[PDB]
Amino acid sequence: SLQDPFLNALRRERVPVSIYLVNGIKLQGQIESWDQFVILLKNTVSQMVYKHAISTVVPSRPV
Amino acid sequence: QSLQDPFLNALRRERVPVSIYLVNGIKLQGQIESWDQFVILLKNTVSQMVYKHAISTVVPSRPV
Amino acid sequence: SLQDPFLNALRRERVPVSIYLVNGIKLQGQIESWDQFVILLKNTVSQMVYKHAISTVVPSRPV
Amino acid sequence: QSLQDPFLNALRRERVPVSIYLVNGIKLQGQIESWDQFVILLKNTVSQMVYKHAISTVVPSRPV
Amino acid sequence: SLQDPFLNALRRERVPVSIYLVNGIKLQGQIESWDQFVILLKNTVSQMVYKHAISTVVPSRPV
Amino acid sequence: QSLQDPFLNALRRERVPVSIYLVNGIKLQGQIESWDQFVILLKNTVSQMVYKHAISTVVPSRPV
Repeated sequence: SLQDPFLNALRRERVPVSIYLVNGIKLQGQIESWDQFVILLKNTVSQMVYKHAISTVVPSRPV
Repeated sequence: QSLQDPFLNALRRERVPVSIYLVNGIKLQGQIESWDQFVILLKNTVSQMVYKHAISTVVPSRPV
Repeated sequence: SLQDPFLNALRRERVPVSIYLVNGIKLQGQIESWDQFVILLKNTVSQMVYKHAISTVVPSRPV
Repeated sequence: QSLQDPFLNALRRERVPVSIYLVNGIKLQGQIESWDQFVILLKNTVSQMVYKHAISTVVPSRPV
Repeated sequence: SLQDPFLNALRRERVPVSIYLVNGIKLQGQIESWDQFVILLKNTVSQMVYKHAISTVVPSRPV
Repeated sequence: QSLQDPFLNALRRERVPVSIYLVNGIKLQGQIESWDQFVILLKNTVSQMVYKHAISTVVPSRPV
């Protein structure tokens, strides 16, 4: 509900994000796509991140 | 839900800053922007999207 | 089902509790209120604790 | 559910003490008081309410 | 869906398994039984392992 | 689901090896055998059953 427009705003302007995982690890890249359960984060290769493993998605700059 | 919603709404309405402690121990701080069943948007320079499943406690900086 | 009467017993007698989180952290206070997903723990300020982050709720004394 | 319920019931019925290991590695020990879909009540001086989501394993001190 | 036949294959041949938990801990034994939420792992005593706490179930040898 | 399924299927179909990073930080590596709503079967000597709830990220060794 809030997830969709939040992630869409980031994707359409190709705003880089930091995705902090529940274990502290920080991933970085651009939101390429997503569904109910995963976010596809783009960089060199596209990695599929499970939302359940994410603590916070942080834009690098205001959107 | 029936306690979570009025609790968050009261903090947001009076712009009371909060500390959001995550399951990994990291403390986030900011203003409550909005929330749904799954996430809380926490703002200050940017609005970051915090998954509720990753939060342990939400602590106001002062009583409601 | 068991949660409600367990938490209500603690609340009505204002019995102090320790809430141990899944990361080891111990919170302390009195059960002020709760719903399906959170417990409001009272002390100096009221903090909202997600049940999913709790490992065990331990009364300080028999109820 | 169909295995969890008879397993816990057998331990409780014969008052077999258990060790409940939590996801964080802490070991709780006691007697099974009762349980529902979400929690197990573990007793000895007090009854503590243990969320199942936080438990990794329940280990009897002896075979059923 | 995949869980059932995977676990049944291990059980019927009594193939020993290692069950790695989400905290890193490695349990070992034989799959005795399971339901929707737990796996009963047999060894000296039978211990009930919650699936939500498991990261991976690894056969000791090909099945 | 609608992104997860085509993503995993593409990797499996071309036999592209993956690294599966778990929430605890352990890295598993192998070939995707199959998956359902709850688990991914990861193969090489044995097929191991990996619970999705325990995975943080699935990373291909090369673009799809």
